Amino acid sequence: PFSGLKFKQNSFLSTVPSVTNMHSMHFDARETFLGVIRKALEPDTSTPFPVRRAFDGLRAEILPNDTIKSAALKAQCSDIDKHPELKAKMETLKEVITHHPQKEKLAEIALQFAREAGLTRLKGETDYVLSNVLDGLIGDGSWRA
Repeated sequence: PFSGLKFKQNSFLSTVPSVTNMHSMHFDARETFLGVIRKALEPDTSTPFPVRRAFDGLRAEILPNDTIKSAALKAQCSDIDKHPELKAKMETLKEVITHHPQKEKLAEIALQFAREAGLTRLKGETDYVLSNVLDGLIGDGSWRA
């Protein structure tokens, strides 16, 4: 579906929080982590225009920066079977994530968020969107156990 999709190397680096930031009482691990992944999914300029436009729309809808929108999506996904369109979009994005050229680094960052900010503390009860992103990075889903 996204033929020719390439990503901008290190596009997410400046968005990765410091361990100190992760320890802040005001730090939102889930929203921040999804924001890091959204930045990592920035298309490389060599990506054909039609593809760039469609992919930007998908990553923005599934990983909104606005927290009110993010919360609204989370609520909808609690009954994901009622939203075929969102389900299709999540599965499509998860598939793209499994082939990310810097997936290894993104998974290490996810594990850092896990250890320093409790990102994966809900284990298998982790919400739909975050679970699919984490499974995209760590295929065996072992982050749950």
